[PDB]
Amino acid sequence: HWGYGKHNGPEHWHKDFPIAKGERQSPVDIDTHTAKYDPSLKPLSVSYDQATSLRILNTGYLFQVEFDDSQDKAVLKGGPLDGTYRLKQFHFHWGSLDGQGSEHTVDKKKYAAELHLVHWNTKYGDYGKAVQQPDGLAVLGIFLKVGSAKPGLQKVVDVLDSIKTKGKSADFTNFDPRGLLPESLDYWTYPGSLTTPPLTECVTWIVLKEPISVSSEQVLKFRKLNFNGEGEPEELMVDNWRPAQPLKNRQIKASFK
Ligand SMILES: Cc1cc(C)nc(Sc2c(F)c(F)c(S(N)(=O)=O)c(F)c2F)n1
Ligand code: NA
Ligand SMILES: [Zn+2]
Repeated sequence: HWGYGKHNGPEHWHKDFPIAKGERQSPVDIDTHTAKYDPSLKPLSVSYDQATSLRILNTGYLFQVEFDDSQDKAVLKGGPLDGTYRLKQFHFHWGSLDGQGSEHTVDKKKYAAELHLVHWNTKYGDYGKAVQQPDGLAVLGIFLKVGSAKPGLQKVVDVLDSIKTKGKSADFTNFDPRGLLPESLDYWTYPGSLTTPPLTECVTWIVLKEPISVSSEQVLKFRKLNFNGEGEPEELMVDNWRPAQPLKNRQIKASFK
């Protein structure tokens, strides 16, 4: 099965998932000089006031925090988006070293980690139908740099020891994802894909320009997770990022400056 190692990592995925070599793959390098300012884009509307977190899960490839998306609670709209996208979950990708870990890059700069807030287009009724559609998902991407602690991240960090291994979950209620947002909602946007198998080309990417700051100690706790299941040889969950893929004809649009 797929993973991040030499044997089953990103350069192998195309054999099971040929769309890996498709025309709208993610992530990409954001060339800030060739991104076009688009004065017709709207400010992002992030309405997370009624978000209902439920659970945190080690999937074997990352960890994710899941939300109750059975009603229009937390939603993303505006920006490049037509209609309303409902928050389903967030997760992170990160490095073995502070110098790497993000999936998107900015002028080839890698960040220590990248947060993905995943939302589905409510015109498609649920997530499983939305992922079959070319405008099914909107993923809000936020870079993490190592510096000051992010207080809003600590509740996540502190629960990771209870989900060390693949398939472990824990109750994770009353978590407010607004605590993970930077001050500015200036962004880049482009059409792309899931960054893990099945690599479906169903994502409108919205990548915030301003990274959030996390402490070295917070990210080191991400690196103590395990890709393996309990009772199996320990493989640290690090470097679970896909590298930049070819932009091909696509244009990246900037909301700013
Ligand atoms: C592959 C898969 C299967 C299922 C059932 N949910 C998901 S949710 C999800 C996910 F885990 C991800 F890593 C991504 S990502 N990196 O943001 O493209 C995603 F969009 C998602 F929508 N992903
Ligand atoms: Na409900
Ligand atoms: Zn992701």
